[PDB]
Amino acid sequence: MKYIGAHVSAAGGLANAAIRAAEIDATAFALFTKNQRQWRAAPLTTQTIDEFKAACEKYHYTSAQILPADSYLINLGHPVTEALEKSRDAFIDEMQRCEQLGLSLLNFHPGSHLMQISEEDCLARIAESINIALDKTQGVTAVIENTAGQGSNLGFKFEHLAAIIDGVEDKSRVGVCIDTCHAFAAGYDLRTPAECEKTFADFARTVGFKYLRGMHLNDAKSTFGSRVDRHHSLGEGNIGHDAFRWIMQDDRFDGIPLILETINPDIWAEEIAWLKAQQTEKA
DNA sequence: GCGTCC
DNA sequence: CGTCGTCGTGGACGC
DNA sequence: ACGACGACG
Ligand SMILES: [Zn+2]
Ligand SMILES: [Zn+2]
Ligand SMILES: [Zn+2]
Repeated sequence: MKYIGAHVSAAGGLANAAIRAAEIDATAFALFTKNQRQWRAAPLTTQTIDEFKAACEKYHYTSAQILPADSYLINLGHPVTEALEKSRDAFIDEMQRCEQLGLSLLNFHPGSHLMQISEEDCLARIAESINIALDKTQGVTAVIENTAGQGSNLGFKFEHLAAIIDGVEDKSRVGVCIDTCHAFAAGYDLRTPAECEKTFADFARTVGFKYLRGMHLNDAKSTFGSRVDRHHSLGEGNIGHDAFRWIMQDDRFDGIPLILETINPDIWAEEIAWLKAQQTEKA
């Protein structure tokens, strides 16, 4: 089985994310549990928690089908002591909110060295940031997303993801999410079935499918190897529809949230219907 | 400085 | 009753 | 982008 959805808006309350996901016939969803551009939010209450849990129950969304994401502000490998501590406190709060909402996964980007520290030192800071959050919370897996590798951002090579995992004590609560736009912008080709196969064969050797906890299904406005993070609607960008058909027909992507972060929410329901249809169409 | 990032 | 214009919030990054 | 708020007339 495959679970397919989009990163829906949580405007007006978290329960609305489950309602919006049901409106596009999604079998999975992603959301921010608090505002993506702010350091802190009001603590979750019994009401908000119950309303969210009741809507997920009503629309058949178990924790295995939901992939929350953290804010844009957090930098888990920050080279500055004070900014690293602030990012770690916010990340702990993000994980605690997940635990309270009955969620079991949390998607986040590794972090950036800001040209101040080496890539090894940055990756080690990231692994320790994960260790601190896993030591403070329970039942939530830290899902590291790969990146396009803009600026000083890390996570653009599968080796970066494997190096962070190696530094994580509790391997049962660390995982990865592969974003197709990010992989393509980073130089992992997906334009042909042969390319997709090669990209995922390298992923299996370097990281391993035992850690894959989710996917982000995005076409790319940016070009191959551009190191530019610019998504596009499926079939409208530089990757094309073929890679998405290929993913849908490959059983290694079963049982995990497959999330659209495409730029045109007006067509999310068509993207979901097309993705579902690929499981019973020709290769 | 604005838009994207998700 | 709504919905425009605008601001606060505040982080890196492409362009 | 989300929530908030003044001003509509
Ligand atoms: Zn993504
Ligand atoms: Zn992206
Ligand atoms: Zn299958």
